[PDB]
Amino acid sequence: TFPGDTAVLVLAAGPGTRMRSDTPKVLHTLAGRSMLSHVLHAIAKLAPQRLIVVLGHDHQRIAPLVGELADTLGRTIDVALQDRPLGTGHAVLCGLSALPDDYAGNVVVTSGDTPLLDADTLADLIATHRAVSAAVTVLTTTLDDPFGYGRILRTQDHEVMAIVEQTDATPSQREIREVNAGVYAFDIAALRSALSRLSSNNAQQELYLTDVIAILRSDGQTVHASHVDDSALVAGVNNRVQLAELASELNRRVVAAHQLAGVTVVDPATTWIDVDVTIGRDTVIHPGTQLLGRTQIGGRCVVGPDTTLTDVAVGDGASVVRTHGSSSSIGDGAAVGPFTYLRPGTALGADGKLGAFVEVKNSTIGTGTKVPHLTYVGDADIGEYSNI
Amino acid sequence: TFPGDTAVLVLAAGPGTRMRSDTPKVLHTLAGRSMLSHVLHAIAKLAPQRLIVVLGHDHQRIAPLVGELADTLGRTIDVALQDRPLGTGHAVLCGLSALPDDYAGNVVVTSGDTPLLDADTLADLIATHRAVSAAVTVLTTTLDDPFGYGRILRTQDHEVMAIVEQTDATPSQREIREVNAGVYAFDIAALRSALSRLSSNNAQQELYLTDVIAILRSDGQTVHASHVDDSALVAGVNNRVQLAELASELNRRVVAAHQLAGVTVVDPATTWIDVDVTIGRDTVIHPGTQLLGRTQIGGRCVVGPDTTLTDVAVGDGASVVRTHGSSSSIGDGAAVGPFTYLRPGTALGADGKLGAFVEVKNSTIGTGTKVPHLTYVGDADIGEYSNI
Amino acid sequence: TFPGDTAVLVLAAGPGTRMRSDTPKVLHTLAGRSMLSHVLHAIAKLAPQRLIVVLGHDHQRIAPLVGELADTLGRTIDVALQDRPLGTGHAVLCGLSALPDDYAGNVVVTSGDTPLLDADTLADLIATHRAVSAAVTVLTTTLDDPFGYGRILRTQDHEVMAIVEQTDATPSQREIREVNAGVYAFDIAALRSALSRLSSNNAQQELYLTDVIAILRSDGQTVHASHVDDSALVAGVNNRVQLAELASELNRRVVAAHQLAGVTVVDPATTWIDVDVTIGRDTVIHPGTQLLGRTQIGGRCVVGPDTTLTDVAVGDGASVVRTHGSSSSIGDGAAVGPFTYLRPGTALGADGKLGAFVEVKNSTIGTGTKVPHLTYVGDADIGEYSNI
Ligand SMILES: CC(=O)N[C@H]1[C@@H](OP(=O)(O)O)O[C@H](CO)[C@@H](O)[C@@H]1O
Ligand SMILES: CC(=O)N[C@H]1[C@@H](OP(=O)(O)O)O[C@H](CO)[C@@H](O)[C@@H]1O
Ligand SMILES: CC(=O)N[C@H]1[C@@H](OP(=O)(O)O)O[C@H](CO)[C@@H](O)[C@@H]1O
Repeated sequence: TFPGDTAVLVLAAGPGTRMRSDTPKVLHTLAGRSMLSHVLHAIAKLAPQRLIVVLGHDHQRIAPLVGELADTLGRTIDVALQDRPLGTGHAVLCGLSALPDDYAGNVVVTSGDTPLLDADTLADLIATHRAVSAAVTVLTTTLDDPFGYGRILRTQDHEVMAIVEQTDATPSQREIREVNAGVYAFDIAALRSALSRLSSNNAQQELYLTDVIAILRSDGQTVHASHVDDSALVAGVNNRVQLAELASELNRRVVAAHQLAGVTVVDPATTWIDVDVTIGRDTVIHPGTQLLGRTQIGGRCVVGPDTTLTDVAVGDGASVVRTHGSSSSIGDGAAVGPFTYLRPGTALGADGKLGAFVEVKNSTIGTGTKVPHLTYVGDADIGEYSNI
Repeated sequence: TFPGDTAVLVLAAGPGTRMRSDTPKVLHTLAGRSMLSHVLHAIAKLAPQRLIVVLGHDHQRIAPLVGELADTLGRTIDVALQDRPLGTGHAVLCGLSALPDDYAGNVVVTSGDTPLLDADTLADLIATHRAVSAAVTVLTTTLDDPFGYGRILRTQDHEVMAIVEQTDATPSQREIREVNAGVYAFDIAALRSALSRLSSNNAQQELYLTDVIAILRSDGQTVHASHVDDSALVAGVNNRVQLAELASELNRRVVAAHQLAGVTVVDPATTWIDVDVTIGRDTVIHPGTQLLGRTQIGGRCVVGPDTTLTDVAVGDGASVVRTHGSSSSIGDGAAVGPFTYLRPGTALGADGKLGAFVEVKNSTIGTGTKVPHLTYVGDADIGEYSNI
Repeated sequence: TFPGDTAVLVLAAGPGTRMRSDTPKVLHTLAGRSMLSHVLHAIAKLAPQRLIVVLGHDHQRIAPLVGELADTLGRTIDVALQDRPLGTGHAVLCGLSALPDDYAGNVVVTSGDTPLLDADTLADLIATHRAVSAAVTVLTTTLDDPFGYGRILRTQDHEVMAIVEQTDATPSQREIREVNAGVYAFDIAALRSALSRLSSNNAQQELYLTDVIAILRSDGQTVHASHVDDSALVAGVNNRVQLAELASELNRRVVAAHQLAGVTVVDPATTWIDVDVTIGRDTVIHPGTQLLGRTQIGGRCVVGPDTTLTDVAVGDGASVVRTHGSSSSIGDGAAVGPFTYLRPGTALGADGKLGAFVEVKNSTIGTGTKVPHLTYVGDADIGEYSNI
């Protein structure tokens, strides 16, 4: 977590055009959270002294949610509005408009569309920054395909010189594969000063935040880039292709953590587990399964195949097979499926049975009660050990 | 599209033994089209002056379909029959039997089993061929595993010498990884001449089309090979293993195009979209979904998970979840699924509901009509805003 | 298969802690067999003169099954019990306690958690061992990630010196990527002698079997390591992450063999086929399908999508779509699904139909009998060509 007097700016003002969506980019959803929700969670964990989200384009619709999140995380989150889209640098300049004019602390600039960004990466950033006592630290990474991203230019001694954006690069600089991750740490005084000197001269007619690296190099200040090996943690999201690739890479990591904690997952590539889901030891998840939202599964269960559960509580030793359910509970040792539909409000007691072609809506089903097949049970209370 | 006086021969005469199937190889199906259908579509788009499909082995069963396709593409397609399987070169010689004896135009020889072959690749071929004013241009590619394919031999100056087939290669030439793609462009006069000189001497006792590259090299004519980086576009299909790998690579590209045009696809690896399918902006497709045939999905929909739709029209803002349907329409704002079965003839109006364990056959269901669960509706007309 | 007087020790005494499971590691299940079942099958095929499984930790629960397997494979399998977990070397020393004190034959030491280990790999091992007339042969492999495994140390002439375990390695030796596979072949006399000299001095305070390679090198005896290119065949299983990766790699190979023998499998990554399953020519398996246990599918069938069948017999030309069934038979030309549930005891004759939302339990359904939708048929006999 964070030394000491630290302020983090989350930049979320972009137009998000390439998503091709009426829903603002950062609100696009991923393993149970919006990209923005992930990024604010990761950041809050470190507990900066300040947390500033720069909203732009769609602030109207994003703002409410930041405050919604601000409460959840029991912490204050500031919102700065960038008026004109006059570039990422201007965005930072807007961010700063929300700290006192003489905040002495370090500044960490990150983005709203890097949902994989984690605690360690961020920490390491400050550790390096303070250690090498840098005026700026920028996180980089090496990609197989560097299109869209800005390129890190280095002389022979591996020393940083400047960052040149996709649009502005020569065709030879496009062959460069080391990219700007868009996560920074700044000496605050050394930042303000550098932003004052940015020109919109070339070539998206804009004020580039990247331009700062070359300015400060010329200033005579110490300019460190820190290479992040695991690109995933630092990858951005501009289109729905990247959104899916990252949804995939995060899922893989969520499943792995469950596997390493005692859950058999027969097919990780087709088992989808949202971030809040809990699962007990020696549970088996068969292929084609989504466990979404607040779903908790106990130990020694069998879930799947083809099972989707949103906000479902599942006891120990239950079996939930080919079921589509939500906002329900399933008791210890209960048997549900195949081809069962649990609508919200279904509470099925321990060792209850819900068989094939059974739909339950808003019903309490007592301990040991069987509903064997082809039945709708809606808005009803059923006693224990009965038979429907 | 095609300069100018151009004739393309599609070779589809092979025995297709390794498919191990009673259905001829090129008729094997892939994202809604037979390999042959893909290849004739790609080719027709460029509009050669002539289009000749060389049929052999199974011509009896393939021919009808070429003429079926010939109509669809509003264009004439010629069929040459190769009698004996006396080699790929003989096949070309058969192809030519369908042009006038003095056709002056260039000849493009491609194959029936390269379903990924696209417009640009083909164009580039002629552009290179005419530019370097070649007697022959052959397309190559580099593979991780070059088994089965023929090897490109090059001296130190990267200059082509000959092509040596899987069977005939030394074991050291098998270490070579650059392969013959089996797509060519020829100077017509320089082709005829070279084929006359082919011998069946070694080692599948046959007349190899590949043999031409070495002959023309000796002739003193200009022999260019053009390396294709994206192997996929140029990969062939000899067994069902390759068929699936290519079905996969094409799917990935179909999904990506949808993603980049505003469709959220949660899991591309398990979402299958045939080539004709249309999908509207901000639709979400959940995992385990096949959209097959002429299926069109509007905007702001939710399809999936576990949904298969063949030739289904789906309005804007409909939800189609765990449904198996075909030859049906689903109205704007309609709710179908989970566990719903739409047989051909189902027409469900705007804001209609078809609930769990409901099967509809050949029925009109009017606007706002609910069928909540566990019901068969067959051969019926139901009024608007009614309740079943 | 095996020369001549050969004895194989299968080591299965580990604590298996990293599985994090109440079920002993080697009993963890994989494509229809426990890891131990796979390994004993592969080994029995070669027909060693002796077969010794060293049980430790959980012998109580594993032993019965070895004898269960011993019968199936019509062959005797010996069980040696290792008392204290005093290391892998001690385990071997325990293994030997079950051969006569003067068994002259070669000894092959393999592990219980390498379920992919095949016939050829094993053969090649002895072929090399006898050919180079080695005192020990160890199988190695190169990994992208060598964590957990023991490292092969080689001087400049590629000659083996010693094997250093994960725990005991310097941080520079951890950069080494060539790993000990834990499959060996020994000259028996040269083994006994070397084990006598093992010390528990460093650093898991234990008797390492690996230590033998360095001892025998010093002895002056001939020490060969044989690199296995296909790591999969030789990969071990310590956690559920590896279990799934291997379940995946084996599946891929099972599907490929079916594809190459005439079965169309649209999506191999999401089609799961246990090892005993048979499938006929020109069958098509659609995505999301599991064929488990003793399931046999005839030719020209259609299975899937979303179909799970455990121990189901399926005739020629049947269609089994969106079905969840087990211990049942489905006749030639029969139509089952979508959303059909076959419980054990279901026998559906040729050209029978079981339609949507139909569950069958323990019933005989005669030739040409239809059960069109939304029906339970339990414990019943139905005549031919009838209608339910
Ligand atoms: C001018 C600027 O700040 N460009 C950054 C920024 O790109 P945008 O395309 O403006 O989002 O973030 C990228 C990381 O996702 C990084 O590659 C790039 O250099
Ligand atoms: C004699 C001949 O023309 N061989 C060609 C041809 O192989 P066949 O195995 O005959 O289909 O097409 C291949 C491309 O799929 C290419 O590798 C090869 O060189
Ligand atoms: C002391 C010893 O025998 N270690 C072996 C053995 O490891 P364990 O972690 O003890 O299972 O098997 C491994 C192969 O899975 C191999 O890498 C290693 O060198």
